[PDB]
This record gives sequence, structure tokens and C-alpha cells, in this order.
Amino acid sequence: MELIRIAMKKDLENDNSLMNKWATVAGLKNPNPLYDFLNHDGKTFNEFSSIVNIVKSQYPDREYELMKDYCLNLDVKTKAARSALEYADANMFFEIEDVLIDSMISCSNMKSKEYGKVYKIHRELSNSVITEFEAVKRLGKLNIKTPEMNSFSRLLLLYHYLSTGNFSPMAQLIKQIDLSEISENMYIRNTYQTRVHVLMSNIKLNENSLEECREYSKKALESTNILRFQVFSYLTIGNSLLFSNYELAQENFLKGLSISVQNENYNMIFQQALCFLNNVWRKENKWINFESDSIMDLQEQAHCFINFNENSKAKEVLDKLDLLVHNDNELAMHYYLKGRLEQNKACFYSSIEYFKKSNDKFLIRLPLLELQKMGENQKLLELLLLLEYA
Amino acid sequence: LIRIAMKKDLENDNSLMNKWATVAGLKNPNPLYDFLNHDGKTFNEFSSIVNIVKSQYPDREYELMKDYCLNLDVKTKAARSALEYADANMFFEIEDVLIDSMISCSNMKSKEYGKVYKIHRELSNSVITEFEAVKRLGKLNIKTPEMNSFSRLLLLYHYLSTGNFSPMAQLIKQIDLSEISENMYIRNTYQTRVHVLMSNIKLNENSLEECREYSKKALESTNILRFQVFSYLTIGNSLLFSNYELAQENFLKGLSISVQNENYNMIFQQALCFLNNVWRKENKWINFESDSIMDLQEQAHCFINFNENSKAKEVLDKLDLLVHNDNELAMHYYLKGRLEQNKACFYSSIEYFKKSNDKFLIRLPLLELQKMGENQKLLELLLLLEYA
Repeated sequence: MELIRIAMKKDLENDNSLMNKWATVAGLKNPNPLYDFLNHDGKTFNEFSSIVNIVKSQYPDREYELMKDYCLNLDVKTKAARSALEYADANMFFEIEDVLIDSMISCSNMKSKEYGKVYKIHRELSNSVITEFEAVKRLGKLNIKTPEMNSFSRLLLLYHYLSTGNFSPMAQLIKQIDLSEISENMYIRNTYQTRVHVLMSNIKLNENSLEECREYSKKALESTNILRFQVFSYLTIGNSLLFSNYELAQENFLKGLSISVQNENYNMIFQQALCFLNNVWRKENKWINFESDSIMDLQEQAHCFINFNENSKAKEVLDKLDLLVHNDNELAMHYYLKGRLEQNKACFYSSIEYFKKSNDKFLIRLPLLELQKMGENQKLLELLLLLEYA
Repeated sequence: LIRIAMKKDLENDNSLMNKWATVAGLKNPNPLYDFLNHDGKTFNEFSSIVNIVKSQYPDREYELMKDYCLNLDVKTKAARSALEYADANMFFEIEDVLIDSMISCSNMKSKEYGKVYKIHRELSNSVITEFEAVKRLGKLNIKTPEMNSFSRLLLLYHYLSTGNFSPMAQLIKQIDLSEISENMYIRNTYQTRVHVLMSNIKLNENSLEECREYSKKALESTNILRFQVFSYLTIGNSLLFSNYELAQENFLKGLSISVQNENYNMIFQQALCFLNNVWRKENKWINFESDSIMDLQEQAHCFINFNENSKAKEVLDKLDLLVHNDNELAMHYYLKGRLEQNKACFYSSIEYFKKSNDKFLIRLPLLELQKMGENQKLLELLLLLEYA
């Protein structure tokens, strides 16, 4: 017996009223598929949302441990297993996902087959194992037949575009996603829908359309119970306030930390956000990470040093940052900090160039503001704001 | 009238029959006896009688084929060719009459020639918008390949004349003249139009060697004065910023071949006028009794060049009280920028140049910004970011 059902039966010996509470929580309408689930091995709810909501209702502290056991025990060819693979990916439960994947790639069901391979393509692209060109050739070679996977094959390319700083393809790619054509797996449709709101909030942030950003993240929140999406919605809300409302941006980051105390990844993400926030407002920055050699962390070290006129320390940092390799968005930021160290307009224009390449209208405000402080002509600034890169 | 003349010329010397047969590329005088003996009989390619009249009556080409074309049967292939000859020569009196007669006829291929050429001419003279023009063309659901060529030719003409350069490069590449097999006159002249249009596009892209090569090909490909006119114009314009003498030589060549024509004569005068302002030389080509934007801008430019800021301000005052397209506004902001020595005017000038995707004349505000010590990285970025 899987740990989840040992637990809910011993919990039922001691309280009988749980049966109708669990049946409401799972939206089951009558405890009969709940009897079925507890008494017969391999019996599966119809929608994965039922046991997830029970596990979150009754056993939240233990959610990972209980569904790592439930998920790695399901029949991989079933609909629950396919749902489990989406559950795994959305929570960054890569240990449950990679095992589910390398068992669906080999299995006998051609619907779980393709879920497996598409998610494998995703996870190889994420870990820089294959190029963007490999990913799209392997997906095309797959002849995707499910509506779920034609949705997710575009979702995975959006994730890659977002993390590489290649924002200009995203608005067009996301508009082709149509989730209303998923009729089979309502767990996958509800979760994918949450991914889109989160991504759409991301796209509107990089378009400097900040109210629509906050509105999309907020719809994202009201739509989900997955902690990962809540994390990135509070992150996105707070980033949208970076230039306008220090207190409210900080409040959103702290909210994200408070719900993610367990996780070291989520902890560092909000910590890095608070670090950029305090550098932007030129405040004392307790969130610098000095024992790191990632570009994000070294740039925030330079930025703070620059803010406090420690140009030797800043130049040393920017010396290190030179012997490293930047994506476009990262180079924009690099040129911006070089412009503030050396007070050189050409670094700010170089910074504007790469911001234009990556189609980031949000952070391009940092070089634009510095150029105006240097008395740059306002018409030229207008013209910079309106011209685009190829 | 055409054939009265050529047997009056045959009465006096018979050796013209082997000369007229080679010039019209006929291979043997059989279609020329054919043409001369039976009224309404037509050569296979419109290129034959055109090349003849260039041989024998260069003096009289217009009024004898003004007569020849306005007696052709409107439903023939020669008539359709004539409508191109007429269009190729901007003989609007002969084809506007051919046009409103071919839309009325009963033949479905000259049906289509007329109606597209009508859209062209209503688009040219601002009679309909580029919108209406394009929906009227689609409403024809055009089937001949010649007219699928020319329906894009006409919009290119419109983009060229409106200063809307960015649609043109992609529009012209869709043209495929290898699908015209029926009328080789329309394909050879369309061929020259493509060369001429291609020459213009490469000039607006600041690809000046390719520009000159397309114009030189245009010249070797034609005997039509209007395409020669616009080839020397484009060649001379490509040299505006580099080679004063070679630019003036091409304009003067163009002047020499268009001395009778008032339109073309003024075109080269205006090109020579702009050339001398650009090199800031004494400008004998200025037209002081004009109130077109081109002529007044050249007035201001020259005044600015020679430090007559009062005179330049007056001119620029009038030019304010008139209405500019994008490319004209660019030039206005450029000259205001030089008079007021104000960088913002140069960026405004660059803005409207970028809007029109003119990569040639934008060299004017960019050079001024450089003299005023503008940052070179910014100029690079201005050079390479583009408009929506």
C-alpha cells in the first residue's frame, strides 16, 4: 500500500467525518470513487486534481513525500501517470519527473510515450543538453498527436526564450497556444493555464506594460495551488514595482520568501530580487551574495559598489565580470554598470543596443535614465525609445 | 498616317525593306508587306513597329503612333502592348483613351489590362487611396501574369512617389517576369522597369554600386526616353555624396536627352540644384519663382550654405505654412537643424528619414550630428536601429 492510503485510512479509524470532507475537497460528489481508491490497489481517481487537493487539504507538510510515493507507484500507461508527469514538472520535482519520464519513453502507451518524449526534450533544453535547434527538430520529428503536447511543445520553447533573454519571439508564440482544445485531462489544462498566465505576466513585464503584468500574475495566483507558480507570481508582481514603489516591491518579495522557507532555490530567487531592488534604489544592500561567481551576483556586487562610490572595488568586480560570457540581456546590464563606473555615454548606448536586441523595454529604463541625467537631448531619447532592432 | 509615310518612303528607295525587316527583327519582309498592304493587320510583337519608327521617323514618333495606336482594335494583343508603350512613355493622352475604351470592350484579357492600368493612373493622380487601389485590384481577382506583374509594379510606383520605401524590396522580389510568355514586349519593357525600380530601391538602401549597376542595365535594355531619363537621374543621385563631377555629368547627359520635354528638363534642373547645395557650391539652378516644397527647400539650403539666415528664415517660414510627406519633413528638419544649429532638429530629421526607410538622405543629418561632436557609438546605434 502507498503511504498516502495508509495515512488516510489510519486517519479514518480515528475520525469518520473525513470521508465527506475528503469527497468535497476532491470535488467527488459522492465518496464512491474514494471508497474505490482506498480499498482496491491501482484504482485511480478520474482527475488528478482530487488526490492532489486531498494531500494539500490533509497532509500539506508531507506533500512531497506522499506523492513521491504515490506517483512513482502508478501505472505509467494511465491518465493519472500523465497527470503525475505534469504535476512533477510544475513543482520542479525533477526526481519524480525524470523517473516518470524515462519510464514513459519506454512504456506501451503511445499517449504516455509522447508526453514522455516532449517533457524529455523540455528537460534537456532546460539543462543546456540540447540546442534550441535540436529541441525543435526533435519535436517536429515526434509528430505530436495530443492537444496537450502541442500546447506544451510551445510552452517549453517559451521557457527557453525567457531564460535566455530572447523576449521578442514570445508574444507571437504564446498567442498560438489554445488550451480550450484540451478535453481529456483537466489537470493538465488547469495547470497549463496557470503556466500561461505566469508567462503572459512575464511578457507584459518585459514590454513595460506593468498594470497588465500585475493583473496577469494575479490571475495566475487565483488560478493555482502550486507553490512554484505562486513564487514566480509574487516575484513578477514585485519586479513590476521595481521602479515605482520600493515598499510594495519589497513586500511582494518578502511574501514570496515567507511561503518558500523550505526551499533553497526559491529562497535565493527572492534574495536576488531584493538585492536588485536595493541596488536600483541605491540603498544599503544586505542581500549581496559575495561568495558567488554567477553574473547576476557579481553584477549586483558591482552595482552596489558603484552606488557607494567604491570604484576600485567596482572595477575589480567588473574585471572579473569581463572574463565571463554573457547573454544579450546580461551584456546590456554589464554595459550599464560600465557606464556608471566610467561615466561614459557610449557604454549606455551599448547597453541600449543589447536591451534592444533582447527586446527588454523594462530594464532599458536604467541606461535611459542615466543618459538623461547626463543632459542628453530629449528628442534623441524619444527616438531611442521608439526605434527597434531587426 | 503611319503607313502613308512608309510607302511614301518606299516609293523613293526600296532598300528600306531589308533594313525595316532587320530593325523590327522580322527575319524576312513578309509581315511588313503584310502590315503595309492590309489595313488593321498587326505584327506579332509590338516591338517591331516601335523599333521601325525609331529608325526612320525619330522626328515624329509621338504623333504618328498617337495615330497608329488610337486606330487599333482594342481587343487585340497589339492594343494591350500599346497600352504599355503608352504607359512606358507617360503618353497619358493615348492610353487614358485606350484605357476607358478597353474596360468597355468584350475581350477578357484586354479587359484586365485596362482596369489595372486605370487603378495605376487613379492611384498616381491621388484619385484613390493606396487602400482602395489595393482592394479594387484584389476585387479583379487578376488572372493574367502580366497584370500580376504590373499590379505590384503600380504599388511600387506608389510607394516610391509617397516616400514609403520599406514595402518595396519585399514587394518587387515577388515579381517573376519568367511567367509572362504571351507578350514579349510587355516583358522586355517590364524588365527595364524592374531594373529601374531595382535601381531606385538600392539607392534608398544606400547600396550605391548595386544602384549604378541596375541603372546601367536599365540603359542597355531600353530605347525608351523616360527610362533613360530616370536611369541617368538615379546614377547621378547615387554619386551625390561622393563624386561631384560624375553626378553633374549624368544629370547633364539626362538634360541633353530631355531638352524638349518640360517635365524631364525640370527634373534634371532640380537634381543639379540639389547637387550644388549638397557640395555647398554656387547654385545657378535655383528656381526663385516657385512655391513647391522641393524648390523652396533648395532656396533655404543655399541661403543657409552662404550664411543668409534671414533669407533662410523667410523661406522656412513659407515652408512651414505648407504640407509635407514624411521624406519632405525629414528634409525640413534637416535644414531647420542647420539654420538653428539645434541637435533636436537633426534627430527629428532622422526620425522621419527612418520612418521612410531612406538610408541615403539620412546621411545629411548624420554628418551634421557628427560635426557637432555627437558620440560615435550613438551615431552607430542611430545608424542601425530601424523604425517599426
